[PDB]
Amino acid sequence: DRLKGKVAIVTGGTLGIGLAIADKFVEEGAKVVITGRHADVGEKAAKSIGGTDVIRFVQHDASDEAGWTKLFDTTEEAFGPVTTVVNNAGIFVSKSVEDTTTEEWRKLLSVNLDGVFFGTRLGIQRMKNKGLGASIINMSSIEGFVGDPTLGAYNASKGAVRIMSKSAALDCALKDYDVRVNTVHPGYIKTPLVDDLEGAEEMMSQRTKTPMGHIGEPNDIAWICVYLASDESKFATGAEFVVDGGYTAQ
Amino acid sequence: DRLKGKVAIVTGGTLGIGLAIADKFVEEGAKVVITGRHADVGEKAAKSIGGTDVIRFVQHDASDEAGWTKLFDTTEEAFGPVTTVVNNAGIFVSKSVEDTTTEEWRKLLSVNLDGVFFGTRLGIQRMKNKGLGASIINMSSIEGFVGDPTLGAYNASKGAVRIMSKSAALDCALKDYDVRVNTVHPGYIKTPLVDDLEGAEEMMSQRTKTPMGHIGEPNDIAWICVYLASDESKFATGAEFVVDGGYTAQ
Amino acid sequence: TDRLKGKVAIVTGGTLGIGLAIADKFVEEGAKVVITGRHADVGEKAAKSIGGTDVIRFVQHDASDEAGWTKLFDTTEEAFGPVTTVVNNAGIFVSKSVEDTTTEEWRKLLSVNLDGVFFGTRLGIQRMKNKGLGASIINMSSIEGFVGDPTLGAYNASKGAVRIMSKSAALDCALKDYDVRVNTVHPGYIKTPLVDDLEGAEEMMSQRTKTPMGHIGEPNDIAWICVYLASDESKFATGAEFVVDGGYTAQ
Amino acid sequence: TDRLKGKVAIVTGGTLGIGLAIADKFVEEGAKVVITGRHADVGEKAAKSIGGTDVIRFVQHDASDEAGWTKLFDTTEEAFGPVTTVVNNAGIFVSKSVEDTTTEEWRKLLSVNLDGVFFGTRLGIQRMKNKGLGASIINMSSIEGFVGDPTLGAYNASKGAVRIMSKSAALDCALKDYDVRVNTVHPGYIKTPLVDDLEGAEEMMSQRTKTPMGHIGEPNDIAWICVYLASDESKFATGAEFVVDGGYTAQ
Ligand SMILES: [Mg+2]
Ligand SMILES: [Mg+2]
Ligand SMILES: [Mg+2]
Ligand SMILES: [Mg+2]
Repeated sequence: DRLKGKVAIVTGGTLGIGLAIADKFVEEGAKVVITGRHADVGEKAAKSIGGTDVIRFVQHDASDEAGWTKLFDTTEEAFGPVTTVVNNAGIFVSKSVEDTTTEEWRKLLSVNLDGVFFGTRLGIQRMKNKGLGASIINMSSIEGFVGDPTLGAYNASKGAVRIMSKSAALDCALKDYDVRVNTVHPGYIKTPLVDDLEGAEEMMSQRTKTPMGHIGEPNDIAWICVYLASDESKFATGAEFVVDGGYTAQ
Repeated sequence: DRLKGKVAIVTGGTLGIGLAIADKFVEEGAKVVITGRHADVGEKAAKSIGGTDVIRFVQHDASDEAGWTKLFDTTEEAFGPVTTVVNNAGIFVSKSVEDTTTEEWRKLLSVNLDGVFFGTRLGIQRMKNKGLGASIINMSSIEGFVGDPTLGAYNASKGAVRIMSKSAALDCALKDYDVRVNTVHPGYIKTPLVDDLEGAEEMMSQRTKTPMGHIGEPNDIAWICVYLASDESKFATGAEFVVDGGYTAQ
Repeated sequence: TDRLKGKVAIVTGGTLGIGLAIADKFVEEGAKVVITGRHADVGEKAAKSIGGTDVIRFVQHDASDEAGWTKLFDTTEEAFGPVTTVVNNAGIFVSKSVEDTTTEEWRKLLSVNLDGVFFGTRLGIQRMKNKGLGASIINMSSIEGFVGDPTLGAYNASKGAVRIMSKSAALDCALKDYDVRVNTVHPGYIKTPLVDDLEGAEEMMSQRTKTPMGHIGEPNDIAWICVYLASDESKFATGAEFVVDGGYTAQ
Repeated sequence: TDRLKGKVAIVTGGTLGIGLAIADKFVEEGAKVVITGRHADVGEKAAKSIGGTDVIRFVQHDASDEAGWTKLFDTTEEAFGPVTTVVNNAGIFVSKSVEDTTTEEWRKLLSVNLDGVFFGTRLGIQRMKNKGLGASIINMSSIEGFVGDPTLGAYNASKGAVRIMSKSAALDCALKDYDVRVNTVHPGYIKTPLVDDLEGAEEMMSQRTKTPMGHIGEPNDIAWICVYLASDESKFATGAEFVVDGGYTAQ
């Protein structure tokens, strides 16, 4: 029981990485609310992990600012005060900066940046000063460290999350809020997105990309998140945790 | 004449750092168009540097997407094809993430992030494949490297610029566009903003902040920009240039 | 429930402070451990303080002793089976500016903090590759592997060397399918016996301009990220840097 | 118009490649320069190839020769006046994995690439502080000070050590108002005589998976960022890293 007593919100927790985070959190004794845009998918994902005594689904788009309040209230009414927020929801656009439409730019940033801001801001307000050993875990990427010529807007969003989380981490530390803020940086992981992009896994598995020569699995990200959520990581804040098969080491 | 033949757009070039960039560019033989929101201020700034044969003002807000096209066309009609873009325009908000209003968040990001995207995207389209030795210089900050508890949105914007510029730099390199993209990261510089924030220069000059014990001057940033604009830096792309009196070294 | 079932770890400088907590929690998680140290009385007592001889043993060794590393691996293998995990934690401190550093101080620090980490990494790769052990080499760097300190010149040099050299080793092992991962851990200020001996040290480290949390860490703070890195939980993490510093490097 | 008026620079390993171009452009910008190298015939010829004895001179010196550094400063001061600029560019290459690195190779590389940079930095601070010279110490790191290379273990270690040790020295000088700045330059792949001797080297380095621009740089590419760092133009830049690598580290 490494997350005994923890109560977590995992955005985009109905598929891939987010689903695995939710799975392993529940396994380690946390109570979890997962969010998603699709109710049928979301309800099924929750039940695949456990009963309503340990996990619940809430239909929510991370860019829905007002919905964030409903998300915290619903999670609190179900499991008690929230202790853990994982801002994992996000979308992918494959365009160069040159080729990015303004509509694409705005759409992606509204989820990947504004959504994380909404979750972090409200997270700090609701969890500070309550002695919860609170932890906000913001999902960046290797794309928050290095550029990719075909991921301009994605790059922008992940670099923004990377540094904005440090700001939040320092404010919470300096004010003795008992809230930690950290970023996780996955490399290429086998997810529904990757499976659906023809040729993606093949390009990602090249040694010039991922030195291990294969892409990761959603559990690879889940376990580092269990670490950051647990009181094991009580001295870790404002830091970057990279799980990428060596992508950024070369 | 280190910028002989260069033609530069400098956004927010009517005050502080941007004004100094424009000054030293003209000094080194470049033709310059500076932009600003205020016509009286802008016209006066241009004339303070030189005549219309070497520098001109164009009234423009960097978040005005359509205006970017007018900005390139006007600069080209005046001086010939643009070779250099310095995305320097930006605003400052002093709020923690916790305390940032959504209106403040959006306003700041629209200039500091969208504006830089607009300039970079159009810059690549207009300067690629023309053999101009083109250079796009995006103004980040030390705030693109480290957090500040009271600069949440600013942090987000500067981290976004930092990584998005790498994406643009790689795309241009891989496609042999003859366009380089780099970021400059000023520490604390004596600017109209700093002069106007009561107590700011004092806090900034603490040895725990800036190891040199004083803040910089706008020319400190101008000279690194002359370097990046010139063909001297033809092998430099996707890199970060920090001029900060030691702020990030500790 | 043991997170380190079947692992066999060598922890250098494991008789005190951070090294001791690493060994403690490693044994707690089902690993067998050999700790090293320069002083036998302290070391043997340290081993017994954690558990029985069936799970933890002491070996007297200076990390700069190249020949001794072979004995360390052989002795550990003979007691517990093939080594799966190496933690290069041993190191010394010198408080001098670059300007004020004697060459004797420079060489002595580097021989332990750099050469010793090299010896352990190199031999670790040779001895653990291709055995399917889920092998993990954990090199102790520091916040001083990221940022300078005006009064820690040689220390900075050693910690930055470890930071990047580990990436080289991580890449070679990955590219060769060696089943060895290499990562660095970067502690901030931790309450250790060294810190306890320096009067006022903890107070200075706890200033918000230094450590934003306003207090320094504890050895267990480093132990738990090392358990993560040692476990198969982290099978996709290699060549990366793990910082646990109370916010020191975030500002 | 000279950007380096009044400067007096020592450039180690300045008889070939990157070091030579640094010295060349330094003299072009009004500095007086002493270049060092291990071989006198090449070195004296290298000095004359740039300019007259009133602006550039050769001194035979191995950067790992600690005692020789004092002679280097004294000889340079006697010819041109107080030294204002030091470029620690000298270094050697070993192509071995960490696993395959002999300790002799490890020690030899580190003695030049690390110890030599230390000797120059330490003495540079002692000799140039408080003289109001606009002093600048420029330490040559590399892309290998940022990222690992599986076949460059010792090189990685040395270049990461230089990267962080320079920050320590930069901080101490800043905090003490020494009027000395310390910075690191990080070349990517550059067309140098070493590269020319390795058949196929340039071709491999020019692959887009390595250098995104699809070609490698030239020594002048490094010379011009060094001119910037040497000049009073960069009076607010210290403890920072300047990367000129054709995009190598951006991906
Ligand atoms: Mg125990
Ligand atoms: Mg700092
Ligand atoms: Mg010449
Ligand atoms: Mg890379």
